[PDB]
Amino acid sequence: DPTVDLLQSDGSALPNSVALTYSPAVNNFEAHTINTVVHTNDSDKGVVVKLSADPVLSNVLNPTLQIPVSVNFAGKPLSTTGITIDSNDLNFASSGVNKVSSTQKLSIHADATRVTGGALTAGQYQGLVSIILTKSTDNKQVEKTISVTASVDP
Repeated sequence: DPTVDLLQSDGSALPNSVALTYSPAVNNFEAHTINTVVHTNDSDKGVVVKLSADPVLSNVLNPTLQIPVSVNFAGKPLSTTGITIDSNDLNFASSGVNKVSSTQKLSIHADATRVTGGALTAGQYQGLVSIILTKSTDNKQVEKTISVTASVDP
């Protein structure tokens, strides 16, 4: 049983899969935004949020061909270095014996203007976004895995 969790704003589990939408006019992907809430067993503590790895989407036929992914949470960019979101900025409301934050935006941003390992090729790209959350001052990690897919039009 985790001390903290990240759920959708309706109380459902975070999606474990996201398919991004391509926009041919700009040769890039739309941002994908998920409305979320933080659950905690201590409303005096904040949360530390990071990625377990730099997320990238690899072309399924040539995984050397890679599209970098950016992830923002609560209006802050995430990286492999943890950031702390103070309890005051989460606006925790009492839900039974535990506490739930106001709605926080989680956004996934594949940037096809910065493809590496070759040029922008049509077809399918895949990668994982792996988000790690801990309560401030605690070490117990909760990991959210999101399998991301994205097709470039051609």
